[PDB]
Parts: sequence; structure tokens; C-alpha cells
Amino acid sequence: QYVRIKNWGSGEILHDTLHHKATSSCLGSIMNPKSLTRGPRDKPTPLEELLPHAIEFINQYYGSFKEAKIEEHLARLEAVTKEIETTGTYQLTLDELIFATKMAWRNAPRCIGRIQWSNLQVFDARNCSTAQEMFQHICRHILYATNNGNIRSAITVFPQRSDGKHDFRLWNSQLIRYAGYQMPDGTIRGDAATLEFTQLCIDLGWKPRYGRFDVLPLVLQADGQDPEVFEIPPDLVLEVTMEHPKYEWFQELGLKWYALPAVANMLLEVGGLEFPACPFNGWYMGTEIGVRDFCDTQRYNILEEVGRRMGLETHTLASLWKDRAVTEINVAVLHSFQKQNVTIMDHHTASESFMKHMQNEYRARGGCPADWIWLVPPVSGSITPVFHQEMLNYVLSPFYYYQIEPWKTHIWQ
Amino acid sequence: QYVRIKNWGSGEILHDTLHHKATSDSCLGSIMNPKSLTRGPRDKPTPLEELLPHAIEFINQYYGSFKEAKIEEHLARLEAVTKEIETTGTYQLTLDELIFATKMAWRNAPRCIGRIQWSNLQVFDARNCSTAQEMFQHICRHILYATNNGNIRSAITVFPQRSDGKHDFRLWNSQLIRYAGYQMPDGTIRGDAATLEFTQLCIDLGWKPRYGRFDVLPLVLQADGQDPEVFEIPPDLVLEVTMEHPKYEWFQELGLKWYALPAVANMLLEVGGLEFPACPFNGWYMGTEIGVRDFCDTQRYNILEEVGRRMGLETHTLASLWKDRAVTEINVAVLHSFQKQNVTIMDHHTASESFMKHMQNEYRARGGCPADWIWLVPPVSGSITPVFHQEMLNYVLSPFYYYQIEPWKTHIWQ
Ligand code: HEM
Ligand code: HEM
Ligand SMILES: C[C@H](O)[C@H](O)[C@H]1CNc2nc(N)[nH]c(=O)c2N1
Ligand SMILES: C[C@H](O)[C@H](O)[C@H]1CNc2nc(N)[nH]c(=O)c2N1
Ligand SMILES: NC(=[NH2+])NCCC[C@H](N)C(=O)O
Ligand SMILES: NC(=[NH2+])NCCC[C@H](N)C(=O)O
Repeated sequence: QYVRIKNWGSGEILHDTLHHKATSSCLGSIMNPKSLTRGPRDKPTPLEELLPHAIEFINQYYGSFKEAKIEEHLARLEAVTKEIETTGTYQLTLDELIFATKMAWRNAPRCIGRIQWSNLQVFDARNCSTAQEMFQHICRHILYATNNGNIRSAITVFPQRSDGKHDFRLWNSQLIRYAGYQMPDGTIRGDAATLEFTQLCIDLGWKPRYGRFDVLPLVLQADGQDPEVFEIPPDLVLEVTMEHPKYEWFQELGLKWYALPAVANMLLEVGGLEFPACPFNGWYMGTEIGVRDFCDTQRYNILEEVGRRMGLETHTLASLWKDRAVTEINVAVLHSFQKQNVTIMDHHTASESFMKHMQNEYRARGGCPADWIWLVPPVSGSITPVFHQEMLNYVLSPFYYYQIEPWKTHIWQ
Repeated sequence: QYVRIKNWGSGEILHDTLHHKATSDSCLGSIMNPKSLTRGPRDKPTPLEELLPHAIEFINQYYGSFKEAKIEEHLARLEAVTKEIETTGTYQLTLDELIFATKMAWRNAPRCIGRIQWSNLQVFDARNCSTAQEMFQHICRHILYATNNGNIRSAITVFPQRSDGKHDFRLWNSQLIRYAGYQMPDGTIRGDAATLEFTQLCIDLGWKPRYGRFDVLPLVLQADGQDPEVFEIPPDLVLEVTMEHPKYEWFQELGLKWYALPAVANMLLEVGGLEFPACPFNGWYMGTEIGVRDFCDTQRYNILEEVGRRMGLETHTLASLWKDRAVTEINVAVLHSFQKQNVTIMDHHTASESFMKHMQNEYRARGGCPADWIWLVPPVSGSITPVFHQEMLNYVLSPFYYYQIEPWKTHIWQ
């Protein structure tokens, strides 16, 4: 047929026809491929595939530690095989889940902080059963993770998937996120990215405080239930007010950002089974906030105002005012986080560390799935070592898959 | 167990327990939306044994009308309908029958003062309609006709009757033209606060929130049984009157206006057993509706505060009767403004006097006249009006214009 291609700035969509007349087509540049998503269900994962997946995992698990528990290996193997063939699905040992989350992170080809893969905290919420109960696990998480600026990587694993109609899901893109409202005067306030998701919350009776930085409410769904709106306790949301170390007028911009980068809506797959709810977090890398969040035309879009107050030639592309501005916004972010004693890493050190990660990774297990397109910082790419490193992107297991935005695939009352 | 009482001002709800200790002698009279005045949903057609006598009764009403009855046709029609009823289930009215139906249903509406005009009505037959887009057109034809560039004309457009009860035509709007109400960011409320919930609805169905004080809401229509199709009204069709006082030049500074067309949308016409859940109709405004209710209710535009202020009255002293003074001026503003721009309207006094004449004609004629004193007495200057001093009985006849459960409460989502 054809291939759908989207421009994340315009939202403009294109359909490729020409690719057919191809030679005797890397999807690479595509953002949400079906090859990285793990969709809904109605029937539990059929045995023939669930079984070999599970066994693979357990052989991986028992393969890790020095001096293998040879007997326990077969014992666990046998036990699991029977455990599966009998009830259908199967439960992981706590220790196993730990290993899974760390390995799944180790296998996230679009993450640069993977050198930190072994340093993770797991919150076993597998026995959770209600939204009010989820909310509490989430708060425990945010709080643990925030740690008063000294950010700590953690993940909270909710009950696995059973049949398909009994899914635990966080509807948010990430734990903390600012609201975005299309205003009457034709304009747009706050984070333009979370526009649809914000309207959604408004529909579910959320109180729109109409601001640039209004933390979005938590939308959660347990077992198979309809989503429950939970306003996040403000004392839990640590923020950093943006201010330049030389441009005192920068503070006048009234900028700030949340210290916690916790991905919400992703799915953890392991040994065949999948957990559709498992928010996790690490810490920020300057460019994320400075370049992406602040400068994207699709997001906060500040660049022009920053180049303007900087005295640069805003009307001449060739002047490179954008390169000048953005760099200043980056130092602002790094500076502000640095000052208010909140963890963050610059793209340079981040890259240098990822490079050392790879060396350890190849020397260790033989490879390292990497998505060049993603791993190369959004600014000063070639100044970065990763830009000069060839790399292969490939899905392994366990893994963190994306998933169909819940509000689309859902049975209401 | 107990009775629910609502205060339409604060919107507060109360539960009456005491009424049980009542006597061996409980007027609901004060209640706005009783069940006795409503006619809800369905799942099955009208059981024949009922449908039949109602139909015959109706046909007997009709033919019993004309001077020198068409006895043969009377019998024939009875016979034909009886037949049609047993053959189809439901039955269809001769156009002239509908005409008579709508005029009587109006004539039987106890809460209307304009009823002396009961015989001067225009009926638009949209019974053969089948799509929302098609409704929309009939509606525009209606609005256009009614408006008549100021010389307002009373009319009603009758859509398809009820079949089973899951195949109903319904206008979700209170009335044809109606300003929107938005609960704004700064905690305030712009526009008509009465149309707040309904606005959000239009918003949810992807309506473009124009965020103003006078934004004419979109027609939310539903055909056969299919979901509501949102249709915005053509601004050229919506005639309005900008409010301005004949002496207080500062009154126009208030930026006030109001639509010229009072067309009730969501009511139901019952006749000879059948029922049309969609049949918008209109008369013309009566000053006090806009001047007192629309402009002065706490739950509506609520202007009284500043109309008094700008008039210079002692706004913080109830006993100064400033509210009495202010309102009266708002009323003349409205009457003046309508009169000025050649848009039909009637002051409450002349209206009441004419209604008194209506009764005299009505009793002498048929023997009664259903009246809801609570509704018929103007919201201001009650006793100055003849109707205040008039005792009246409030009873439901047939045909009739019943209220009906707000459709968004009882609807299917495919
Ligand atoms: C230790 C701190 C960490 C740093 C500095 C780091 C940094 C990054 C960066 C820069 C991105 C790009 C985000 C974007 O462009 O939207 C990213 C993506 C990602 N990270 Fe890491 N990360 C860290 C920890 C983690 C942890 C703890 C996990 C898993 C438990 C993880 C899982 C992922 C995944 C799955 C993505 C892909 C997100 C997506 O596809 O939208 N990261 N990370
Ligand atoms: C000729 C001009 C007419 C005038 C001056 C008039 C006036 C009024 C007034 C003052 C009310 C009270 C409205 C309110 O307080 O909400 C009312 C209610 C009503 N009118 Fe008349 N009307 C007229 C024509 C009509 C027509 C043409 C019909 C029907 C074909 C009609 C049917 C009704 C009904 C059923 C109500 C009750 C509304 C409700 O219960 O909410 N009116 N009218
Ligand atoms: C279209 C293109 O794939 C897309 O804009 C990319 C590129 N690389 C990225 N890299 C990271 N880390 N994060 C991103 O959002 C993106 N987006
Ligand atoms: C509670 C009370 O019945 C209610 O406020 C009434 C009284 N009479 C009325 N009379 C008219 N014409 N219109 C009304 O809305 C009302 N409201
Ligand atoms: N460092 C991370 N783990 N980031 C993941 C999500 C953060 C996201 N890029 C943001 O700017 O909000
Ligand atoms: N004259 C009428 N038919 N009025 C019926 C509805 C008008 C309504 N009372 C209003 O002020 O908008």
C-alpha cells in the first residue's frame, strides 16, 4: 500500500508511495513503529509462545551470577514449565523481577543513561488491586525518587497482564507533566504537547487551573476499571526555577521545570509476560528540558523571545542566533539545577558515559542495542562521541515497549 | 419516602419530611418540573388498547369542531384510523388535523400568557423528515419565517412522531436560539449561566468555544435514533436587539443585547395517543422575560447590581427599593430597544389584560381554561396585573405540550 510519515513539528502527515520502486527502506527515522509497541489483548498469551519466552528468560536469569545454582536452575525451569502448563500464566520471583527491570533498561536502545542500568530501585506493586492503591505506590515512588533533589532511579511494577480486559494503566505520558490548554484568544498556554491529554482530564471533571506550569493530575486504571482521577500532592512535586548565571533578565521569564523525568505509559515485557503499568525514572539530561521542552515549536517554544532579549538578529537565520540562544537556555537549565542542588547531567558527560557503557557492554555480553537517532543529543551532535559511533538497533528481551494510548482502546461503563 | 425541593436560585436541594404529618383535608403547584407535566422515554410502541380510545377521542374532538360537522367523513375518518391503527400500529394525522392539534395543545398550555393568539399559528410539517441535516434545514426555514425581519410570527415545526421509542427526533437545546455560558479561568462566569452544562456538551462534541457573553449556541440535533449532529446556526438568521435606555445614554455602554426569537425547543406534543418528542415552537417575547428574568436573575446575566450602581442608588440598603427602580428601567430599556428596532414584543401589562380577555372568551366558549397562576403572574408588579387577582385551576388536557427528560441523560452512544 503506502507508508504513513509524520512531521512532529507541523503534525503534517505524508504517505510514501515511491518506496515500491526500490532497489533489489530503513524505518529507523520512524518514532512510534509497531515493532516497538506492544498492543492490547482479549485472550491470555497462548502457551506455545509464552512457554519458550519464559524458559529463555529463566535461562538468562540463572545465567547471570558467578557460580550458577545449577540445580535450582532446572528446579525453577521445571517448576515454571509446570506452573505455566497448569494455570496458563506464571509469576516471577521477586529477585527475578529485579533482574528483569534492570535488564529491560539495559535493553532500552533509546536511553543514554544505561551505564546506570545496574543502579535501579524496584517497587513490587504486583499485589496492588485498586487505583487509590496505585496512587499510593506512585507517591511512594515520586517521593523516593525525588529524594530532595538527589534524584534516584526507580521503577514501580504493577500487576502483570492476565487475560487482556484486566489491565493496570497509567494514562499519563509521564508521572509529572504540565497541562496545556488552547485559550480563547487563539493562543496556547503551558505544554502544547499535553493538549489532548489535558482536555481529557478536563472531561473527567478535573479543575483547570489555567497556567503555564500546572502539574497534570494522575489518571489511573486498575484491573479493568475505568480511570480514576488523582490530583498529585504538591509537596511531592519538586521544581527548579530557571535563571541564567549572567543574564539576570532570564529569571524574568518565569520559567521552571519538574526535577523528575518518570516515564509512565510504557510496558515491561519479560519471559513472555507483560506489565502494562510500570512507571520508571532516572534523572534529566540538560538538553531535554533546555532544547526539547523549552525550544520545540511544538512545546514551550521560547527560542525567539530568548534570542530577542539577547539582542541577536532574530530576523536573519544566517546569524546563528538560534545556536546562540539555545546554548544559553542550556546553561540556564544546568545552572539552575546545579544551584538548587537537583541532579542533572549535561549531554557531553552523558555521552562520554554512554560511550564507556558500550565498551563495557561489548566486552561483557557481545553487544548493545543503540538507536543512534535518539542517543545523539538534540544539539551539538558531532561534538558528541556517540555521533561518531556506528550502532545497531535491535529489540531484545526483557524490554520496555511503547503502547497504544489507552483512551483509544477502552471499554467504558 | 420524602419530597425533593430545589431552590432555583442557589441551586440548593432540600428534602421535605414534615408533609407526612399533614392533615385529613400538599399542592405541588410551586414545583417547576413535576412528573405530572413530563412525558419520558420508551422501548415499546403505544399499546393499541390505549392508542385506540385516545385516537377516537381526538378525532371526535376535531370533527366536533367545525360549524356543520362532516358526519360522514367523521365516521369515515374514525373508521379509517381504527383500520390504520390495527394495520400499522400507529397512525398518521391529516395535515389539517395536526394544525388543529398544535393550536389546541397551545390553547391547553397552562403556563402561557400569549394564548389569546392560539388561533394565529403557523405549522411546518416536517413529519416526513429523516436526517439531522434535514432537521437543521427545516429549523432554519422556521427561524427565518418566525423572525420575519422583526415582525415576529408564531410558528411551530412538527418533526416525525414517536414510533417505538428508540427512534425519536430530538433537539437537545432548551430553545432554538440561546446564548452560551462558560465557567472562565479567573473563577468568573461569562454569558448565560443557565446554559452552562449544555455548553460543555457542545464543547465535548467538538464545538468551537467563542468565549463571549452573547454567543449563540449550536443546534444539537438527533434524527431517528442516531447520535446528535452538531450544527452551528447561520448568524444572518439570528436577529438580535442591542439594549439602550431612552434616557440613560450610559445604558448602551453595558454592551447588552438579546435575541428576538423566543422559540421553545425541547418540548413534546401529545395528541390522540401519539407523541412528537421534537416540535419547536415560538411566540414573541414579553418584556419581563428579558428585562427581569434573563437580565436580573442571580443565575442568569445578573445585571441588577451595576444597573443600580450606575443609576446612583443606595445599593447597600435593601430598604431603599433600588432593585424595584433598577429593574423597571431595565424593562423600559428592553421595551424601548425592541420598539426602536421594530421587533415585536409586548409589555407584561398589555399581555395580562389580553390574557384576561382570553379567559372570558375561553370559559364562555368551551367551559374552562387551564391556568398556572404561579407561571401566569408576571415576575414584577404582580398585583398591578389583573391575573394576580384571578383565581385559576391548573389542569392537563389533551392535546398537550409536555416537558421531557433532558435527552443527554437518556441516550445511546454508538
Ligand atoms: C539514570 C538516569 C537516566 C538518564 C540520564 C536517562 C536518559 C534518557 C534520555 C536522555 C532519554 C531520552 C528521553 C526523550 O528523548 O524523551 C531516555 C529515554 C529512555 N530511557 Fe533513560 N535515562 C535514565 C534512566 C532510565 C531508567 C531508570 C530507565 C528504565 C528503568 C530508562 C529507560 C528509558 C527508556 C525506555 C527510554 C525511552 C523512552 C521513549 O521511548 O520515549 N531510563 N533516557
Ligand atoms: C404569541 C406569543 C406568545 C407569547 C407572548 C407567549 C408568552 C409566554 C410566556 C411569557 C411564557 C413564560 C415563559 C417562561 O417564563 O419561561 C410562555 C410559556 C409557554 N408558552 Fe407561550 N407565548 C406565546 C406563544 C406561544 C406559542 C406560539 C406556543 C405554542 C405553540 C406557546 C407555548 C408555551 C408553553 C408550552 C409555555 C411553557 C414553557 C415552559 O413550560 O417552560 N407560547 N409563553
Ligand atoms: C523524527 C525523528 O525520529 C524524531 O524527531 C526524533 C529523533 N531523535 C530523538 N531523540 C531523542 N532522544 N528524543 C526524541 O524525541 C527524538 N526524536
Ligand atoms: C419555584 C417557582 O415555581 C419558579 O421559580 C417559577 C414561578 N413562576 C414562574 N413563572 C414563569 N413565567 N416562569 C418561570 O420560570 C417561573 N418560575
Ligand atoms: N531522562 C529521562 N529519563 N527522560 C525521559 C523523559 C523526559 C522528557 N524527555 C522530558 O523532557 O520531560
Ligand atoms: N415568549 C415566549 N414564548 N417565551 C418562551 C421562552 C423565552 C424565555 N423565557 C427567555 O427569556 O428566553
